[PDB]
Amino acid sequence: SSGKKPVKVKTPAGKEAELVPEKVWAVAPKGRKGVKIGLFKDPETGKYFRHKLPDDYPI
DNA sequence: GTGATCAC
DNA sequence: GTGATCAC
Repeated sequence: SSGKKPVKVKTPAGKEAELVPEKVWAVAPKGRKGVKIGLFKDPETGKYFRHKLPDDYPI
């Protein structure tokens, strides 16, 4: 699904930013919690990167 | 090792 | 076809 709320992330360029992820999803093996991942675009570079989402971010 | 995703 | 994202 696509994100709605902004997320506090560290961009690849090394800066803190508040970005809305274009896609969010859960990545987890059987039996374990795994992690929530967002796909973000660095507005400074236009480069795409992934980053952990807060555990309560809605998928 | 195992899980999903997609820009490259 | 995979880098890179994390937690357990």
